Amino acid sequence: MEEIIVRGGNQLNGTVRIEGAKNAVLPILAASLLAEEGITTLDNVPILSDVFTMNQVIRHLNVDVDFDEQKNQVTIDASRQLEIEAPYEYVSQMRASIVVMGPLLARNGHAKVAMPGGCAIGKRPIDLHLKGFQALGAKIIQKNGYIEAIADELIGNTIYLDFPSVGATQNIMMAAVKAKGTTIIENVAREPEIVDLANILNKMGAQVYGAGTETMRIEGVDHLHAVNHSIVQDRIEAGTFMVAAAMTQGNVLIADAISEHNRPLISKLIEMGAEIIEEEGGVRVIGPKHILPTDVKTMPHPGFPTDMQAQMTAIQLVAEGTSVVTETVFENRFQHLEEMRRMNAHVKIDGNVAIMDGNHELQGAEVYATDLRAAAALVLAGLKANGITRVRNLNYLDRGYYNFHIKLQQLGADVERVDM
Ligand SMILES: CC(=O)N[C@H]1[C@@H](OP(=O)(O)OP(=O)(O)OC[C@H]2O[C@@H](n3ccc(=O)[nH]c3=O)[C@H](O)[C@@H]2O)O[C@H](CO)[C@@H](O)[C@@H]1O
Ligand SMILES: *[C@H](C)[C@H](O)P(=O)(O)O
Ligand SMILES: [Cl-]
Ligand SMILES: [K+]
Ligand SMILES: [K+]
Ligand SMILES: [K+]
Ligand SMILES: [K+]
Ligand SMILES: [K+]
Ligand code: NA
Repeated sequence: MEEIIVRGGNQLNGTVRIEGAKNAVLPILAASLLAEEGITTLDNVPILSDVFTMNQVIRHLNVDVDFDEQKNQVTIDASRQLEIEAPYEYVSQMRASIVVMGPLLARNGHAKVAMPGGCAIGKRPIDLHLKGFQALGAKIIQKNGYIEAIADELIGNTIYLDFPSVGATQNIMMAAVKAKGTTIIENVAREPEIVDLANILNKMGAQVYGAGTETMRIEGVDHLHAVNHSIVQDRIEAGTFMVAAAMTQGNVLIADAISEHNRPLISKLIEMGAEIIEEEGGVRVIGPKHILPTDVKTMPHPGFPTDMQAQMTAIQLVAEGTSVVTETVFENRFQHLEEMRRMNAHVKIDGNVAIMDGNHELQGAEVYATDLRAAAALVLAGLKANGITRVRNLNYLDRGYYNFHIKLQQLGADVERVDM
C-alpha cells in the first residue's frame, strides 16, 4: 500500500523528539498482568504496531486495556481471574508476546503460549526462557506445536543463563517475583530496559535487586499492585537519528537523549569524525565533511547493540574507505546489505562478516525492507543516495518507529510517506 520516498543530498538540522522505548513498553505491558489490584497507568507509550498487538495479547487474558493515543497513555485492569492461553493470532506477530508466560505463571501457575514472531533475523529460540521456568518448578509440555507451562508452586532457585538473553531475563524475572524464597539469576541481560522493568516491578511491591548488573537477586512476595510508570526514552530511535545527523553533515539535537544508553554508538560515530556534545537539552550530533571508515562488532550490553547495526552500515557504506561489520548476536541480520546493492553499495558478505567499500556514490532505487531496523537503514541510505529511493514494506518500520518520515522532514530531509 505505502512507501517512503527519499531524495538524497540534504543536510539535517534542528531538534528531534524521541518516543518511549519499544523494547521497554512491551515487557512493561506484560508486567501489568502481575497487578492483582488497581489500574496500571503507563505514560510515554509509543504509537507502534507492536503496542496494539501486545494490547490484544493481554486483552485475551481477561484484562481491560485502553490506549489513549493523544495522551500516549495506556490503562490496564488485570484485577480479574486471568485466562491462561495467549492468542496465537497476536503472539505470532511480534517477539515480546512470549514474555506474558512469566506473569501468567506468577498469577495462575499455568500458561499456554505459542512460539512468538518478530524480526525474521535468525532462529530466535526461547530455550533459555523454558530452562528458567523449569528451574523455578514448572513442568514444560509441548502438545503438537503448543508450549504449556504448569507450576503448582514456583520455588526460587539459582539459574545460570548461557547467554544474557533480554527476553529470558524479563520472563524469568516476572515469574520469580512471586516464587517462594530467593531466586538468583546469573549472567542476565544488562540492557537498560531490564532496569526500567525492575523499577516498575519494585514500585508494584516486588523485590528485584541488581538490574543492570550481571547478577539479579529476587525475593518472592505474595501480592503485586498497580502503579503509574513513564516508559524510558527509546535509545534505538535516538541512535537512528544520531546516525542520520552524522551521515548528512548535520547538526541535530536529540532532545533529552540519555548518553549513558548509547556509549558504543557515540564512541563509534566520533571515530567516523562526528562531533557529539552533551547539552542541557539533549545530545547534539554534528556530522563531518569527511566521514571516516570504522569497524563494528555487535555484542550484548555493554558492547555495540545489534539494534543499531543496520543503521550503522548505512553510514559505513558512505565513509571514505573500507569498513567491516561483524554481527555476533543474530545469524540472518544482513539482508538490508543485499538490498543496498540495488543502490550501488559495494559489499562482500562471508558468514557473520560484511566488508563495505564506501568509495562509491549510492544511487536511488526501489528497495524492500525485510525487518524493522533494515527499514530504517534503507531510509538512511536514501538520505545519501543520488536521486530517488523508494523504501517498501513499511509494516516492518511501523513496529518500532512513529512518524519517522515527519521527524526527518522537520530536520530538512526530503522524505515523504505516500500510497503506491
Ligand atoms: C522485543 C525485544 O525486546 N526485542 C529485543 C530483544 O530481543 P530478544 O529478547 O529476542 O533477544 P535475546 O537477547 O533473547 O536474543 C539474543 C540471542 O540470544 C540467543 N537466545 C535467546 C533466547 C533463548 O532462549 N535462547 C537463545 O539462544 C540467540 O542467540 C539470540 O540470537 O533483545 C534483542 C537483543 O538486544 C534486540 O535485538 C531486540 O530488538
Ligand atoms: C526486531 C529485532 C524487533 O525489535 P523484535 O520485536 O522482533 O525483537
Ligand atoms: Cl520486523
Ligand atoms: K506464584
Ligand atoms: K496450576
Ligand atoms: K522510566
Ligand atoms: K564515500
Ligand atoms: K550474523
Ligand atoms: Na506493523
